[PDB]
Amino acid sequence: KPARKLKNAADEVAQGNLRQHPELEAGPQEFLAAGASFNQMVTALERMMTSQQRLLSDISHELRTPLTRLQLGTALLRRRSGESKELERIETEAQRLDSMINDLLVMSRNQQKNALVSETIKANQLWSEVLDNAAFEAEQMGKSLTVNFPPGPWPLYGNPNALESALENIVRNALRYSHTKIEVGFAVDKDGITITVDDDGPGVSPEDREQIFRPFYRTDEARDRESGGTGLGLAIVETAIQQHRGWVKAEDSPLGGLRLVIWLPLYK
Amino acid sequence: KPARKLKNAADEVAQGNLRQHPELEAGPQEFLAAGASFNQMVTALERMMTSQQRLLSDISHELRTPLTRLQLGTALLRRRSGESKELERIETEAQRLDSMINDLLVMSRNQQKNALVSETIKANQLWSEVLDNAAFEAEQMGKSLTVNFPPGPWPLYGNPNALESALENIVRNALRYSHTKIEVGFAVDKDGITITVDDDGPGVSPEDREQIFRPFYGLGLAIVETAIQQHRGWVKAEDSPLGGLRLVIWLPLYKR
Ligand SMILES: Nc1ncnc2c1ncn2[C@@H]1O[C@H](COP(=O)(O)OP(=O)(O)O)[C@@H](O)[C@H]1O
Repeated sequence: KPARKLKNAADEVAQGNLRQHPELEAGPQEFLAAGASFNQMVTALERMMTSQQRLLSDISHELRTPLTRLQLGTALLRRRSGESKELERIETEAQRLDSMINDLLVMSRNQQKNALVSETIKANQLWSEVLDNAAFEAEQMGKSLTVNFPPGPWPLYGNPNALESALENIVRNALRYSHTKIEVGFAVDKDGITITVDDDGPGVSPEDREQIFRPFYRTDEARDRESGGTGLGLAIVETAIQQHRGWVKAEDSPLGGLRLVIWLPLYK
Repeated sequence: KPARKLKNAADEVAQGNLRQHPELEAGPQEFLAAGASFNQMVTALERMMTSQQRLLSDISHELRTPLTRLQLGTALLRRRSGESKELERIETEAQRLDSMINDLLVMSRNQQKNALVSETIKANQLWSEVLDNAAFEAEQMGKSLTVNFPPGPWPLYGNPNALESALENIVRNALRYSHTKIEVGFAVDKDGITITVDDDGPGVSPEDREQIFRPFYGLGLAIVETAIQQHRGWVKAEDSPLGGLRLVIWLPLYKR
């Protein structure tokens, strides 16, 4: 009973759930000093991590504002002057920086703050829109999207825009790297929802698969492509799902490409 | 006792000691899975904190490159076209972002140098060198440095280069903005070390004192604040009795 409590609390903290376990302050006899020192440890760790994460959020917010004024200026150029070759350079770079700042803001919105404004939502209600937009996007690319099993009215608790973006990034990423087909499969049990996204694109090496959720990920074969953001997408996915008490895995797809697995616990 | 082992291990990690794997895997069969999962937690936390630091150390590098291509585009427009009003606007914002990125680059060079394994260090051993270099720098500026009370062999846990640079930045800043004198005073109790840096320079308004640790206003005191806060301490900016700015750093003591 007390060893089980401390093991589950250490395994929880190890996944990114830096929250107080009052359960360790009810421990019979002597595991109260160990449990109370453990919760003191959690508080100290949370205070230590939020400092660097805050610096990140502050830089993100300070960078955001002049870039918007810059984006306004370029829009006013396109007004006085026409379609120039230089504008095609400036607006391109402006958008690249824009996406980067926005993604930095998001990664400072997720893991950093406990200030998460959460609500109770149902899986189908949450991701149906994302799946429909992904289906349209697939149709436009001349690619096929098959939802092996759709999400049902399964209870979840957390930030809806965060989870919406978490699945949106996974499926859009699968849309990008795929050759012709993409597959999305939902699955539920007593404990939680498991979303599996497969693509028939080029496989990812077992070394790269382990470090794909890295903030700025040096991808071999996709650096040569240069057809995306900066690699913040998947790190956003990971931080967003981990703060939602879930997990993310990257495996080799039976379609031949990359398999992405998301797991989220059910609300009770 | 196994509860005492786990309590001392949790109290160690709480002080920033991830850089140690205690032997919680040698005793009763039940406390072995808890001990092994605890050490796995320590490794995961260490892996989580070095990744957060890597992110800040990479932002500068990632943002720099497209901004330079943007600055190239605008430069080519001043070449093919004249000096438009909109180009003046875009270039103003481009220079604002430019300076910010350059300062972030400076922050990732200082993080790349000071980036190490947090370890157990003694206050005097840590900052004596910084205080001596600051004394020489004061002498060269025709200014005076008085260490009211020196640091003693007081136990601390953390990155030595980080704390070295934190005090170095505070004292160098106080040397810059002072008129003639700077005072550094150390103080210890059972809980922690309190460093106070004063200068006879121009005072800082109570509004500005609250937003002095803001990132952009060549790293800034924001690094000082975040580095001391990650070292479980705190930083305060008050009005100095010398007439200038008083900077207070507090750091907790390490206990085995
Ligand atoms: N001792 C001081 N006396 C007066 N002004 C100070 C002092 N310390 C800091 N400041 C003010 O605080 C501002 C922010 O500090 P800082 O981040 O170190 O800026 P900087 O990049 O110029 O070194 C400085 O621009 C300066 O005007």
